[PDB]
Amino acid sequence: VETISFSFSEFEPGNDNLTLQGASLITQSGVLQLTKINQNGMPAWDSTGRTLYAKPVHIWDMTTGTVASFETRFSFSIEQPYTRPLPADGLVFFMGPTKSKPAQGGGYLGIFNNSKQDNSYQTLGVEFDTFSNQWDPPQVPHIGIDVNSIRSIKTQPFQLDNGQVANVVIKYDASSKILHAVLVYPSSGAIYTIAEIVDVKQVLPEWVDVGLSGATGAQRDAAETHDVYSWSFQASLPETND
Ligand SMILES: CC(=O)N[C@@H]1[C@@H](O)[C@@H](O)[C@@H](CO)O[C@@H]1O
Ligand SMILES: [Ca+2]
Ligand SMILES: [Mn+2]
Repeated sequence: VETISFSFSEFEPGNDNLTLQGASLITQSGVLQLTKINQNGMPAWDSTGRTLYAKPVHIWDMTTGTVASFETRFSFSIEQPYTRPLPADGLVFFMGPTKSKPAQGGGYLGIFNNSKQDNSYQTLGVEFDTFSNQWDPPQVPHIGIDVNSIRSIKTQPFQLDNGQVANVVIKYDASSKILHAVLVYPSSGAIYTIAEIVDVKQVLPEWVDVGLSGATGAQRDAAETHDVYSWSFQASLPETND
């Protein structure tokens, strides 16, 4: 079994295991700020930032035909300091081609370029969407499972506990092809669950980059924070299949 795992209970500036792109920054207090916060202490609009694990992950093998099972857990907080103008845009856990650079920001969350369904994206994502775009359901925020498109194959509305820490668990079972995700707000005790069938061998390339991406809106003050406090990941790929 080919395995890879990492766990950050806190983030350290200078850690070479993480690749920061765009506006993402690790504070001295150990917090990963995906999108920029201005010197005045308020979130900046038109900001896009991503953080990738510095090593690619072997998710499936064409020779043996095996597929990896994986699990990721992370804690984040989104604080929307204003109710108007409408806050945007959200954050997303994603897996895609290696050596990837930020895509379009705003409603595309830094991982897509348009709202089309396109096999070539070869991207899988679990989002936490705060702004309702034309391709979105009316309810926000919502959790969504994105397969080669910003238009989710399935969504689950959730209530934001403003500025509070949320715990997320995303697990993929290769045998059943079920991607199941859970979001919990310890502060209120709220629990949300969502699941869908995803055949990763049909969606992702054999080796992928794993990361987190966040973005604020394209209109002035259409923003919020996208802070991550901890992140762990583990993938197990059976080397053979007899
Ligand atoms: C397509 C696109 O990125 N749209 C963005 C949307 O996501 C949101 O950020 C909004 C802020 O009011 O600005 C634009 O409409
Ligand atoms: Ca959206
Ligand atoms: Mn959405």
